[PDB]
Parts: sequence; C-alpha cells; structure tokens
Amino acid sequence: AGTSICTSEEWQGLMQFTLPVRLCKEIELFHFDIGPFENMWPGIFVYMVHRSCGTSCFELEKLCRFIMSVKKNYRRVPYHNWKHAVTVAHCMYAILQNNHTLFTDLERKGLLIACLCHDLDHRGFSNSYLQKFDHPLAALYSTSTMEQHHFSQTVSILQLEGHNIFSTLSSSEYEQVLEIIRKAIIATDLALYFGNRKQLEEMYQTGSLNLNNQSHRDRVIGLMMTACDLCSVTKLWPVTKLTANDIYAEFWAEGDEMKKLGIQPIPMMDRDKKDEVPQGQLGFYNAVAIPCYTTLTQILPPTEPLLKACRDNLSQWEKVIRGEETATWI
Ligand SMILES: OCc1ccc2c(c1)OCCO2
Ligand code: NI
Ligand code: NI
Repeated sequence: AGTSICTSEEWQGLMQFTLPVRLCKEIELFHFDIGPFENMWPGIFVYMVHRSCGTSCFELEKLCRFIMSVKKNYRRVPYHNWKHAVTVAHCMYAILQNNHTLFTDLERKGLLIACLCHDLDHRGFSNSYLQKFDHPLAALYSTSTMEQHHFSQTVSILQLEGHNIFSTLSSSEYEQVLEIIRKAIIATDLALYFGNRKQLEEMYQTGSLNLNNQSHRDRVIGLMMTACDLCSVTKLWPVTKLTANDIYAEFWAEGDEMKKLGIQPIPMMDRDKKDEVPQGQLGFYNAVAIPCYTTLTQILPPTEPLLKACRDNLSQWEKVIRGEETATWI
C-alpha cells in the first residue's frame, strides 16, 4: 500500500559507492552477469548512467534517491525482481554503448531508466492471471495490464520529494522523455512483440526501415526492450539455466493459485509437469527469443553477440531434450 521510499542511509551509501576497477572493463560486454555482485547492483546502474549519459546528466542526490526507491518498490518475488531490473538495464547499456550515436541523449537516459523501472511492483502474476480473475488492475488497464501499472509506478516514484531526475529538462523534453519511457515499458508486453517484430522484419527486408521516421524509431526501440527483457537467454549456459529455475518458481506459484480457483493451469505453469519444461524452452526460443535477436541483429549489427549466445543456449536445451545434460547446481 502506497509508494515505498528509500532511507537517507540507503541513498547516501550509493552516493559514496565506488565500483572496483576490474569490473569497469567487464560491464561493457553483453555476456556480463551481474549475479556475483549483489551489493554493487545500484552502483553498477549509477556507473552505466554516468558512462552513457555523462556524470552531469542527473543531479547525483536525486539520481541516488530515485535508484534506491526504485529498488524498494520491487517485491521479493522469485524472478520479476530487483535483480531482473538491473540485468535488463545492463543489457540496454551494452546495446546503447555499441550503437551510441543512433540515439539521442534524451533517448539514452529515458531508456536506461525505463529498463530499471519496467517491472516495478510486479507481484509474480501474469497478465493472463490478472484478466482471468478480474483483478482491480485488469479493470483499470484493459490491455498490457501489468505494463501500464509498471509505468504508473515509475511516475509515482518520480513524484516523490527530491526524486524527480527529469525536472531540469525543458517542458517539451520532459514530455518527450516520459513518452519514450511509456512506450518502452508498454513494449515489454510480449503480446505486442509478435506484431512489432513481424512489422520490423518486413520494413527491413523491403528496405523501407527509416530511423528518421518516429514510428519506425518507436518500433526499433520496442524490439530493444524485448531483447533486453529476455536477455537471460543470452548469458553463459549455467547462468541462463539458473535464471530459468527462478522464472519457473514464479510460474508454478501462479499455477498453484489457479488450481485453488478450480482451473487447471497451462502446462508451463504446472509444477506436476516439469518433464515438459525442456520442450517448452525449445518452443519459447524458436517462437520468441531467436526471431527477436535475429531481427535486432539485422537492424543493429553490433548486437550480434546476443544472437550468437541465444543460439548457443537453444543448442543446450536441445541437448537436455536428447538426454545429454551434465551435472547442474541449484
Ligand atoms: O528471461 C528469459 C525468459 C523470459 C520469459 C520466459 C522464459 C524465459 O521462458 C519460458 C517463458 O517465459
Ligand atoms: Ni514485465
Ligand atoms: Ni521484465
């Protein structure tokens, strides 16, 4: 109930934080895994913002309050949590650094912030669940239900005293950046990904894709958001596999609630159907992840390492299906 706010100790601590020198080099790479460095995650975000947008893009105090308050409004759920927020932001940083001048200063700061915020106050339940059981949120937001809520949470945090990192923008640039963030967060609704990707593949293959056309830009940015949101599938296999365990803990908890409401879940959400998981992953990679990174690589050639890693992980799920897995730790 209400919007949570960080403590003075929390944001002052982030302000004083210094990143270890060895990580500077690592943070630039797509395959970088934030996993082993939990205490450093908010500092890693400050560092990314500073490298991409400059140390004077945001007032430091407001930025540190914003970040630690964003952390506090992520819930202690197995997957859609603070750790996922930072992984997705780190992916966008790597895409931006590799394609820096294609995007405006306004886009870069808006997109890094949109990624950190894009799953804010997630409860561990899908849009499917919310709409099936008529949660109050599905009443307010008929489509892209959680994603409209995530944007609303983003705006609530900007409105806390001393948290508005965008105040110093011109009134016109302020409206523009909030629209960038809104569109980017809405785009993380995978329901919209399928149409967006299909349209982009068409525009690319006919050569009509034009980044000077606002509706095209919006679409490319949309696909960036998908690519960052799904980026666990572009890490090294052990990291990808561990994250999948977290995703499924959420799914299985949702399916458990459905059974309580008299309805059997989709197999993916049924903890009594774990044998079906590897085939389900194969279907997910073939239908979503591979086409996403394939199209993104056509449009932004330097994102190619995301696609190569995704392909390597598809191969590992194929090994699992064939019974060729080796020892795994949980
Ligand atoms: O982050 C990778 C990822 C996101 C969503 C998924 C997923 C993996 O696998 C099963 C369906 O949903
Ligand atoms: Ni989401
Ligand atoms: Ni997400």
